[PDB]
Amino acid sequence: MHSNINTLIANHRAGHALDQAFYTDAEVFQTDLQEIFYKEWLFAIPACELDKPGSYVTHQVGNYNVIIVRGADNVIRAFHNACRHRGSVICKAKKGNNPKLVCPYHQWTYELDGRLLWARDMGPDFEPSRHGLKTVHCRELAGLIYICLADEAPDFERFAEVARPYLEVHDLSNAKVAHESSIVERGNWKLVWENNRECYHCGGNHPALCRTFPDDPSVTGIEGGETPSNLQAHFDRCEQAGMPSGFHLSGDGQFRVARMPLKEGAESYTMDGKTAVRRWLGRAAFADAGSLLKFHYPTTWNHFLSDHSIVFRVTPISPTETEVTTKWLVHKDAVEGVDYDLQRLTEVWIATNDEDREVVEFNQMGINSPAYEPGPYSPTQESGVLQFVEWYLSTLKRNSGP
Amino acid sequence: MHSNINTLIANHRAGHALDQAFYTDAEVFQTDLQEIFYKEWLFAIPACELDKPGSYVTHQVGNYNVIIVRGADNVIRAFHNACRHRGSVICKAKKGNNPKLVCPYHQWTYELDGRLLWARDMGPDFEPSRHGLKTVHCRELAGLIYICLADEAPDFERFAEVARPYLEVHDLSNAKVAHESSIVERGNWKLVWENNRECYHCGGNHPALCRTFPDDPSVTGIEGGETPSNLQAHFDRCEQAGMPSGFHLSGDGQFRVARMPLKEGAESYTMDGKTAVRRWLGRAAFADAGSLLKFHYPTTWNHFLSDHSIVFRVTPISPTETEVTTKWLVHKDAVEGVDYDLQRLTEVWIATNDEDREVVEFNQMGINSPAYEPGPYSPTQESGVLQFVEWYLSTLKRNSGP
Amino acid sequence: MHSNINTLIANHRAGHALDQAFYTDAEVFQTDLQEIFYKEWLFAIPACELDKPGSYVTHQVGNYNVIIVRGADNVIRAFHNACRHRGSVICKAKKGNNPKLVCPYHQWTYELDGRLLWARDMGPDFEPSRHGLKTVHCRELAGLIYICLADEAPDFERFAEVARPYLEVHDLSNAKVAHESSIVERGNWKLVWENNRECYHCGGNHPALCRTFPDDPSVTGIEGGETPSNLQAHFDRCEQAGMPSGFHLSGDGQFRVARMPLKEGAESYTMDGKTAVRRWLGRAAFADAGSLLKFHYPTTWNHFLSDHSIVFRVTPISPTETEVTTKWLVHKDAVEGVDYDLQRLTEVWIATNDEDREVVEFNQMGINSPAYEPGPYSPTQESGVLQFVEWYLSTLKRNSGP
Ligand code: FES
Ligand code: FES
Ligand code: FES
Ligand SMILES: [Cl-]
Ligand SMILES: [Cl-]
Ligand SMILES: [Cl-]
Ligand code: NI
Ligand code: NI
Ligand code: NI
Ligand code: NI
Ligand code: NI
Ligand code: NI
Repeated sequence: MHSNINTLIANHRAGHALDQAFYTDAEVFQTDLQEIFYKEWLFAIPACELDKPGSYVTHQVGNYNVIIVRGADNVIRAFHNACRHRGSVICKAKKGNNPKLVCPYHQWTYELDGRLLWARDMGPDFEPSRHGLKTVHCRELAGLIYICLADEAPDFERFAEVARPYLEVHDLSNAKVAHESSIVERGNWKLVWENNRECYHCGGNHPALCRTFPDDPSVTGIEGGETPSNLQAHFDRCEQAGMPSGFHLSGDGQFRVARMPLKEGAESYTMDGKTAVRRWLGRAAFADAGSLLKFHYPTTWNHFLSDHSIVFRVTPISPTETEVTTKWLVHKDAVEGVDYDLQRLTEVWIATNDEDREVVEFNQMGINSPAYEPGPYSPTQESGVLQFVEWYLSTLKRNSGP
Repeated sequence: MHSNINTLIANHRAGHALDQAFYTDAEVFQTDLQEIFYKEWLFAIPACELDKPGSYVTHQVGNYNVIIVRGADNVIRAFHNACRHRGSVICKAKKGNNPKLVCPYHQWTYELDGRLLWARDMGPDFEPSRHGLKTVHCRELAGLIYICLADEAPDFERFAEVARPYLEVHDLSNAKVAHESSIVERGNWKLVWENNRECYHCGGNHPALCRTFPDDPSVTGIEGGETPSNLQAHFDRCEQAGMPSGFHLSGDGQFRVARMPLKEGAESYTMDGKTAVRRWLGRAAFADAGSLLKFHYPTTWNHFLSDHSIVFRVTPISPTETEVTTKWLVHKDAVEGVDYDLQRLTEVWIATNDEDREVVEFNQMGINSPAYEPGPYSPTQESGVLQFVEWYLSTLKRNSGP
Repeated sequence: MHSNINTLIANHRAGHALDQAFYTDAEVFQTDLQEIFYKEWLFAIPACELDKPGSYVTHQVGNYNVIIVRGADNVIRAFHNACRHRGSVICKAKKGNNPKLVCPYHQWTYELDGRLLWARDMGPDFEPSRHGLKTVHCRELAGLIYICLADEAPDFERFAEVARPYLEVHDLSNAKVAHESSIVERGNWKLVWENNRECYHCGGNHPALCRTFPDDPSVTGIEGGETPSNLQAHFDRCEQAGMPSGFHLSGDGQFRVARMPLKEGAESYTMDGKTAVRRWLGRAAFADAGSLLKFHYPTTWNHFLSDHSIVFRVTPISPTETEVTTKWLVHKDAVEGVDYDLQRLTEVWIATNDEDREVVEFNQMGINSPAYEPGPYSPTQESGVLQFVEWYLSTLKRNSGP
């Protein structure tokens, strides 16, 4: 199926959803890994997860597995989780703390910067300098760790310069992960995004979220117009109080920040609309700060509120499988059972994620039929989906080309 | 493996079973879907399952999923279970009742004839007339629903004209499904058929069925001879009493009807040989009416008795997986616990199906070996298998050709 | 991936581990089956498992399944487990006893030499002489059964002549299987071997085994040197007492025998180092006889002790899956609960196998990464791994070539 990616891209019907092969074909999926996930910057973890020198996590991206580890100098570095002897995984656990990286097979021992310090009985010609752990590009942006698997990484600095002032409001280096949830959705990674970038399905599918989150297309979507005055008043209210808020969509479509108002009265994504956490994460001047929306394709969407923040990570597994990992961030000194209640903090987005998963899964299932033919996106209700698809096709064409 | 279907077909050894690739190869399986299951008429359901206007079922055939739904005008129609917006499955459940077909993703709402009645905020250029549900051919034959996935369906009327008078004896529009059983057999769909079209394995494998069902090859098989006089006397007894019974095999081999006698004394497929249901389904003049045998390749075999009927449906899943769905039909006013007992009604064919599944599964497992070489079919004991294989190869060659 | 096996082999970096494709690629795995497992001699079972005329086992090798059966004349024969009618498996069970081989589908009945004795109603032209069970080459070597799936088997006699005198010490025709364990390791079959042919990982991974088994590289490995004097003294002690012991590695690298000393004091692979069984299997002159090490690629490694013996069998399942079957052999008259205790006899190698499985599985997982690059084998600690890889590449090149 599809001949080649060039022909598939050239056949796309403007304003419509993607040809079936984009969502089902095994070769297109490998192209998506090679041209997108193995070339672009990827959101990995909040930095607060690496709490001490020697702290690490491991992270699977396609066929890669990456160790992300905080050094004795407190700098976070990334490496391929693959011993230079016979290839074994070095860190078997998803998280831990170790003063060295020690391969469990034959004990080759690496410094937390990747250098091989000891390898037993390798004989007179062995060169430890040629057998250090292979490196992965790693950046820290206002308390969030990004990685890149390519030999040569694209620019990070345009993104960082735009996003840093919005993100600094939330003091994320002093957060902790109050809760993590990882779900596997039986849909193509692109269907997860298309679903995330519209609220056309909200009225019919999200009771708990719709108590606080407007299904206004100017909030979620990408509109060409002058800013609606309710949005602008919120931007000005927040900026007068020292919280960067104005809408910014990058020129190439990869990322967007905007601090959008919630529904009348609402402070946070909770059943009652009130803040979940009594000790707030960051410097929000008032409880009804709305939500700082941030996306950065292909891996992350996020909501940063007055009291807590929620960071999301998308990792493709197969043409019809995608992991979504959600983390709720609260102030590091906020105590469960005193300053917040775990169920109250998490229930809205746990329910919302499952609802999104359901619609994505039945969308994929219908797309599997040879009868599927892509229809048109709603110009007003799915402007964000059109924008995502344009980012994807344009990026695929550029990264594939010369 | 096999180069192409033309070469595989051209290499078939007359009178022998099929080359391994026919039963194992992934490309041959896709050819079977494309040339047979996606082109021919397929038995779906008894009409009695759609009990009211708005009633529907869904049905998977290969990668297709079909909604079969009874309209407000009582006409049963079929559609692809795929929304014209972004492709979602519309009906998630295997069965239900709805006055409209409403997509659960963004609520596009279709009439029970497939027309798009409402789609929210699709903008000034949207044409609802171009976004109706895609249709599937659908026919009702004496209370049985058949479908066809091809753009242009083959003739149905020769089949219907032959079969209708035999089928009308059983008054199937006034039946109900007393019981349904669906099993996945770990064999190629062709092995399920080859097994169904012989009773060479009966003596060794079916104790409960052999109490009532003769393993005479003139009953199950396809013999060139003049009709054995015990069979002819039954045909005449039944026809004198107004029940069409005489043997008919279609010219192209696709279908066969004949009302065959059961063993001495037996009325029905029960452990004691007596009718299972006190209130009979249809107009049988006497209890020992034998069984109306009907096959129609590639999807259905059936047994219609004096008291009840059993209809079977074969749907391929993978090269080594096949679903067999069995439904026991009784008169709609027959009450479980009064007019019949569920265990008594169903036990013989539940056991027989499991026995068939076992032999099919160990046949497939042996065929998987590179040592497998097709042997000869018994000319007398497997005349029906030879006939099935000839239908399959001839149909594959015709549908593939110009 | 890899273009073809010739190019992959030609690109191997001397002294290093194999390119990723050798351990992951589906086509290379099929080449390994076709060129190695379907051409060479394979260890199947100890003969003592077939205790009586009519006794059989079945054995899966890739897509083949083999019946190994003891005849009424006490000769063990092998056949393809595939009926000559429609291909069914004949023997569904892993083991049993039958005076004839009777197909369960339609009862074709074969003699224990494979000849078709009866097939019902096959008509006047049927030739039973042309429908006997297809044969598999089968040899018995001092109580151990080997098979070969090729039309023409390679020489067995050089192997047999070398190994017989070492093996006869252990009187294996008078053993019984005290215990069997089969585990599926989530690694390529070559990783199982590479792991087996070194003790570089021993210090870090095998507490129970290291109580008795030296991690000396001259014991496990393949060294060019003059024999270390502790090894030679053991060879001479054992040979003076009539037990063949001296090191022999075949010219082509396929097999090796040597009776190696265990650690100070140790008699057997037990937690306390003492013999597990009071009634010894074979003629060992003293309890501290060391272990007769035997490998024969691609299927078997073994340890034969004074008191009991352990025989191991490697069967590939998929590119990343390998079955390891371990059998503990004791004297046929040794009684569990009197002459030995099952836990004491088996615990060391059950634990050791699981430990090996763990390291093999995490080695495979790391190798799956596109970042994997083969490193160098330890010249002194992994001489046996270098030797195995050389046997594999040389055999693959010879069997593939003209
Ligand atoms: S594979 Fe890591 S030390 Fe050997
Ligand atoms: S996919 Fe059906 S309404 Fe959107
Ligand atoms: S398949 Fe063995 S007797 Fe028919
Ligand atoms: Cl969102
Ligand atoms: Cl039948
Ligand atoms: Cl060993
Ligand atoms: Ni949603
Ligand atoms: Ni259109
Ligand atoms: Ni049967
Ligand atoms: Ni023949
Ligand atoms: Ni080991
Ligand atoms: Ni090197």
